Amino acid sequence: DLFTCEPGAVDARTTSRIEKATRKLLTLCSNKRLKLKNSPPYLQGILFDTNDFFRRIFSLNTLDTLRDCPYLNLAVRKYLIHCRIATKLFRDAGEEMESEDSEYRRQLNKYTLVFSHMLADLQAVYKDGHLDADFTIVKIDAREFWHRQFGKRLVVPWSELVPIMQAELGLSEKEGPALQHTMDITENNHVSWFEFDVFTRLFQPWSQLINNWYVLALNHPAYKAFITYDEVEAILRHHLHRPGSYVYRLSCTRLGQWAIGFVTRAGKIVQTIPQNKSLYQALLDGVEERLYLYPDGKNVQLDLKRMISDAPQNRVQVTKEEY
Ligand SMILES: [Ca+2]
Repeated sequence: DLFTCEPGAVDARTTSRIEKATRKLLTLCSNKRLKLKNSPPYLQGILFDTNDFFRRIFSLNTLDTLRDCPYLNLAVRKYLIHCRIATKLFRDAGEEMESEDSEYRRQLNKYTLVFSHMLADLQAVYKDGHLDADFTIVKIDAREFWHRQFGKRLVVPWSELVPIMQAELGLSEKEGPALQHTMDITENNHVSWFEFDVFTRLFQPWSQLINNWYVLALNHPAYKAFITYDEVEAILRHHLHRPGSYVYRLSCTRLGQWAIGFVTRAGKIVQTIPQNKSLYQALLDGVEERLYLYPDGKNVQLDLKRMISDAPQNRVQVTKEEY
């Protein structure tokens, strides 16, 4: 496969290769013809920042120190490959790339989301440009799990993680691909400690981790995945006459945290990032405080506890073709 942790990608020419791939792509997405907006995820800024952050790592560490790092070799390979794919996407239908609604541009907006994740992942694993050898996964149960299964390893292949999550967390095989879509956000067939940290912060509490994921990310009408602040507002404007309408979303600038948009009792649209509170609990309290009543403006009342109680049986009835 293409994405591997073995040494060979980190050497004295790595930053040259990273810079050549980066400007090759910065020249492409520099058409003022392209209506590319600054709104995050901002592809040009990410590309600039990522090239800059690799240069920082190679200026702060000798090759002897970087050469054999499983994470850094993976991240270099993924970046160079992702630049290659994105560059080829620009080539194919150069004019159509101007078509804001084209399949080409929707693939591009998807590719810049991945770029954004890759940078946030690199900046966590190599915090301040040095290997954070004593990384701290935030949620205590996820931290103990990673330590007990993997010790101080930075990153593990998806295929090694899957049997452990089956045995310890009750994942079934058929759910694997859907799970990888949510957890392997850098899309490199591995899960770094930071991706695992992001996922376990999102779908806490640990004791219901997979069921929370199945309900909150696969079966809740309010979930809008990675959309922008403006997109949330555009949704909710349809529902100003319906106080308690709400959606929630993931934020590419705040991995591992949710944002919730709702219509207040006065008709205002409000977007918050719940402080120090899980999405599960934020939804429970918002129903109890009568803030979050109509998921996506729809006239259905969700008993979230009941949905999580019911999720083991419901997960059984979903077949392999439905995923
Ligand atoms: Ca990954």
